[PDB]
Amino acid sequence: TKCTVSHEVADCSHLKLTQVPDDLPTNITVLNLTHNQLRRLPAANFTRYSQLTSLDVGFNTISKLEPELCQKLPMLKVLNLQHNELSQLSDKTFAFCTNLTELHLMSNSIQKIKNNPFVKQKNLITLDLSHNGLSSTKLGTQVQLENLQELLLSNNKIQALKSEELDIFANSSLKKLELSSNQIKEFSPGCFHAIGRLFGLFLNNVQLGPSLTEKLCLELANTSIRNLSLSNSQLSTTSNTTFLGLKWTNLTMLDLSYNNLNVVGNDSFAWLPQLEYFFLEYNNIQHLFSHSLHGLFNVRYLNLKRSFTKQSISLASLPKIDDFSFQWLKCLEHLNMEDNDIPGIKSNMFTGLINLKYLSLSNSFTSLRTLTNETFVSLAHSPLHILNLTKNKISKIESDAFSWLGHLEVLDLGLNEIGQELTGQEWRGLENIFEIYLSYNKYLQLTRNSFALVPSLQRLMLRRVALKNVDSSPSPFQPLRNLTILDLSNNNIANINDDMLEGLEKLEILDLQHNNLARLWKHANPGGPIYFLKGLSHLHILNLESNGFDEIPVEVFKDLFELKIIDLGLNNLNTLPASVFNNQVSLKSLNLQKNLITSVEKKVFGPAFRNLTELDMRFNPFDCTCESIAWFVNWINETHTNIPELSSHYLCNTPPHYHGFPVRLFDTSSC
Ligand SMILES: *[C@@H]1O[C@H](CO)[C@@H](O[C@@H]2O[C@H](CO)[C@@H](O[C@@H]3O[C@H](CO[C@@H]4O[C@H](CO)[C@@H](O)[C@H](O)[C@@H]4O)[C@@H](O)[C@H](O[C@H]4O[C@H](CO)[C@@H](O)[C@H](O)[C@@H]4O)[C@@H]3O)[C@H](O)[C@H]2NC(C)=O)[C@H](O)[C@H]1NC(C)=O
Ligand SMILES: *[C@@H]1O[C@H](CO)[C@@H](O[C@@H]2O[C@H](CO)[C@@H](O[C@@H]3O[C@H](CO)[C@@H](O)[C@H](O)[C@@H]3O)[C@H](O)[C@H]2NC(C)=O)[C@H](O)[C@H]1NC(C)=O
Ligand SMILES: *[C@@H]1O[C@H](CO[C@@H]2O[C@@H](C)[C@@H](O)[C@@H](O)[C@@H]2O)[C@@H](O[C@@H]2O[C@H](CO)[C@@H](O)[C@H](O)[C@H]2NC(C)=O)[C@H](O)[C@H]1NC(C)=O
Ligand SMILES: *[C@@H]1O[C@H](CO)[C@@H](O[C@@H]2O[C@H](CO)[C@@H](O)[C@H](O)[C@H]2NC(C)=O)[C@H](O)[C@H]1NC(C)=O
Ligand SMILES: *[C@@H]1O[C@H](CO)[C@@H](O[C@@H]2O[C@H](CO)[C@@H](O)[C@H](O)[C@H]2NC(C)=O)[C@H](O)[C@H]1NC(C)=O
Ligand SMILES: *[C@@H]1O[C@H](CO)[C@@H](O[C@@H]2O[C@H](CO)[C@@H](O)[C@H](O)[C@H]2NC(C)=O)[C@H](O)[C@H]1NC(C)=O
Ligand SMILES: *[C@@H]1O[C@H](CO)[C@@H](O[C@@H]2O[C@H](CO)[C@@H](O)[C@H](O)[C@H]2NC(C)=O)[C@H](O)[C@H]1NC(C)=O
Ligand SMILES: *[C@@H]1O[C@H](CO)[C@@H](O[C@@H]2O[C@H](CO)[C@@H](O)[C@H](O)[C@H]2NC(C)=O)[C@H](O)[C@H]1NC(C)=O
Ligand SMILES: *[C@@H]1O[C@H](CO)[C@@H](O[C@H]2O[C@H](CO)[C@@H](O)[C@H](O)[C@H]2NC(C)=O)[C@H](O)[C@H]1NC(C)=O
Ligand SMILES: *[C@@H]1O[C@H](CO)[C@@H](O)[C@H](O)[C@H]1NC(C)=O
Ligand SMILES: OC[C@H]1O[C@H](O)[C@H](O)[C@@H](O)[C@@H]1O
Ligand SMILES: OC[C@H]1O[C@H](O)[C@H](O)[C@@H](O)[C@@H]1O
Repeated sequence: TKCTVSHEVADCSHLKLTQVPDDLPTNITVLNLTHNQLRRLPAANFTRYSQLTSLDVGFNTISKLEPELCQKLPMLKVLNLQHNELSQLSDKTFAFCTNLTELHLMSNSIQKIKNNPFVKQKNLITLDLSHNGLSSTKLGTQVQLENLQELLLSNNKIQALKSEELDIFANSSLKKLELSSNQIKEFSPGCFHAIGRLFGLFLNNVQLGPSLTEKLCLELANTSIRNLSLSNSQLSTTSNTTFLGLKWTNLTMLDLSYNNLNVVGNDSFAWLPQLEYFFLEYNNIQHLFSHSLHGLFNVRYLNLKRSFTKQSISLASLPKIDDFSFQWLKCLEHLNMEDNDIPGIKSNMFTGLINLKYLSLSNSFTSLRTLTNETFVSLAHSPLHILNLTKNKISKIESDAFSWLGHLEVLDLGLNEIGQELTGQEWRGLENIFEIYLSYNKYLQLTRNSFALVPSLQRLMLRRVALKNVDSSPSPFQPLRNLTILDLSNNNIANINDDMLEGLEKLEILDLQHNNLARLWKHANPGGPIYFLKGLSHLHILNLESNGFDEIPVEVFKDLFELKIIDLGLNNLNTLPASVFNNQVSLKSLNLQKNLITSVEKKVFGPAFRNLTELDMRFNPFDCTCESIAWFVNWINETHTNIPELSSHYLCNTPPHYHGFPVRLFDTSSC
């Protein structure tokens, strides 16, 4: 309806305005007039807004700009005129706007720049002239814009770069020269040396090719260039001559992504000894040779996601990676090889990578069915900490498969098709292991020695793996004294022994939802009820949802003094014994939704309700009498505990007089 002012910032966006407001407070610093129907900006209308530092008039229909406007606003730093109809500029236009740091002129249908319109902009940092119809980089006839750091000229009609067109930047230090989506066909000799210092050049979506890229790099020789981006530039092949001009530079970043790059010739990057970050993702490399990556001894990061050619099904055009292809990268720490069709891991695939700490091989192979005692031999001399092996259709893990990985901390084997018995010999050599993910696999059968060789383990995830023999004596988890997180959810488990978690005093998170443990907590269970939560003094989060519980023994939560969150929703509970929650002095969240609860009495819920933050007891068949709900309604009226959907989803069932009536509106005066 009108403008909203908050902390001297006026938001007048999307209000269909044809005139500039005259009733706004005289102390505003920022004025946002975006997405309106303004045709002009007269000086007289801005006389009362002399404190402005920022003016955003983007997405309007302004064609002329009055020079006197900048004299009325002496503190103006940011001016945004994007998406307007300001096609013609003159020397008078920005002549009085001396304190500007940012000037945005995108999508204004500017086709020609005459004379010197930016000569008075001595403090300008960013100039954005993108999405116009310019056919040249010439913006003046004399040395100006000395403090400029960013020049954006993307999506224009520039066909050639000359030195006498960029010579006005002779005293400038450009961190960014954005020339993307311009169909440049010639780089005239000396064109980049016309700028004082050039640090970054962007030529994405520019059809260059091998021959023109070679000429471009010759023009970059002896410049200050650190970053070069040539993404989607149709670089089909590379040779030992393509980047030769870059020998006379200290380039640290190169991006060659999305180029449909098929052949990478020997010694292609021998001229880049200072390169640190290399992006090669989304290409079509058919065969990587042993000398393709020669000379890249300083690279710390390499992205090879979807870099190799796809499977042809018929022609058998599978990608090939020669042995020793990574031996040159002595400083490589992070390697991403995700989503490829590589056949397997050869004996010398990763040899020479003496500084590798992170390696992701997620969905990297066609099928890596079996992990043998030799599969990872080439990583023996790498200080590898993280290994991701998801989505590879792995079926079997044999003995001593990870013996070469003595420094490994995180091992992700989730989302595969593993179906075997875990003997325990699979984990030999993993002396520094912190976490193992084994979730979403075919089947895993445990024994008493399954995790004996890894007593350092702190986190174990075994979700949806059709887990068998967890009821072994002694427990498969017994040697894991330092365990903090255990996920045994979605396994349809029916039997567990008393001592399953004995000695695990440091356990903090236990997930047991979607199993069949109901019988174990019924009083008539042969041998008595199973007290599997005994001694878990540091337990903070416990999930017991969807187990079909209809009985809870009085002493099961006895030792849980530190418990903060308990989830017992989606069960069939009604009658709960007195003092079942008596030792829960740290409870902050209680969930008992979609159960069969009729009575909510003090002798049960009193200690649990004391200092709660959240409560969820929605969708229960509440009994609306005095002996069943009086205390609960009295608690609801005076508590600060957040109870979501209280008015709508907390209804009475029995007696038929109160059927469908909210429990919040009950009368306690009769009790
Ligand atoms: C091994 O390598 C694989 C492959 O790279 C990694 O897999 C990625 O794992 C992460 C984490 O599990 C995945 O991200 C999660 O994606 C979920 C997808 O659902 C999205 O929902 C939103 C709407 O909310 C939509 O906008 C999206 O389009 C998706 O449909 C997403 O639900 C989830 O959100 C999480 O947000 C925060 C985390 O910031 C959590 O607190 C919250 O609970 C919630 O779970 C994640 O973003 C990712 O999709 C996986 N990538 C692929 C391609 O599979 C493994 O993680 C790697 N292993 C390790 C240990 O690093
Ligand atoms: C870039 O790679 C090319 C390979 O395609 C290199 O060119 C090849 O250079 C070798 C010498 O190092 C040439 O071999 C020599 O040929 C002469 C004449 O026949 C012979 O007398 C020598 O005994 C030797 O065999 C080879 O012919 C040549 N290949 C070509 C271009 O035909 C080139 O040197 C590399 N450039 C650099 C140094 O980056
Ligand atoms: C089990 O853990 C103890 C204690 O580890 C410390 O606390 C953890 C929560 C985590 O923060 C670790 O980084 C801490 O070191 C380990 O005992 C320590 O062992 C190391 C090496 O021998 C050494 O610092 C001390 O001897 C111990 N320090 C303490 C806290 O007593 C123990 O080694 C772990 N069990 C394993 C890995 O088998
Ligand atoms: C700047 O403010 C002036 C008011 O001083 C606006 O001019 C008036 O515009 C209305 C509506 O078009 C006319 O009815 C008046 O005759 C104009 N002058 C008078 C007497 O106030 C002007 O439109 C404003 N500029 C914009 C477009 O923001
Ligand atoms: C910015 O303008 C606002 C609005 O005029 C000023 O806030 C007013 O401050 C006086 C105190 O002298 C109050 O009596 C008014 O009620 C305030 N107006 C409202 C409703 O916001 C503010 O002082 C000016 N400068 C700032 C932000 O310090
Ligand atoms: C690449 O970086 C090196 C520095 O490691 C630059 O060489 C130095 O340049 C400064 C200033 O010109 C001299 O004072 C040093 O003596 C040079 N160090 C030596 C001996 O190499 C080199 O100029 C940079 N390359 C480019 C083209 O800028
Ligand atoms: C040159 O390119 C590098 C790319 O490595 C830029 O540095 C990254 O900048 C992004 C900003 O989005 C950060 O998220 C990364 O963490 C940076 N990488 C690292 C580790 O430095 C850099 O900004 C570019 N320009 C410069 C400073 O030369
Ligand atoms: C890239 O250079 C390597 C040199 O390391 C070439 O590999 C040689 O291939 C021939 C047969 O084609 C063998 O006889 C040599 O033994 C190989 N060299 C060694 C010692 O590895 C490779 O052919 C070149 N790739 C191409 C074809 O461009
Ligand atoms: C937990 O919740 C209780 C119940 O509201 C808090 O009650 C005590 O502190 C209140 C605020 O300081 C006092 O107004 C109450 O009188 C007092 N209750 C009594 C008599 O014990 C309690 O502070 C919360 N946290 C604590 C300290 O356990
Ligand atoms: C550019 O820098 C040179 C060297 O410091 C200086 O002599 C010259 O005056 C500068 N150009 C101008 C006028 O900005
Ligand atoms: O979603 C978090 C985790 O879920 C499973 O454990 C996956 O195997 C793992 O890769 C993922 O990071
Ligand atoms: O199972 C025998 C005993 O196990 C635990 O100590 C229970 O807290 C206790 O009530 C029970 O009698």
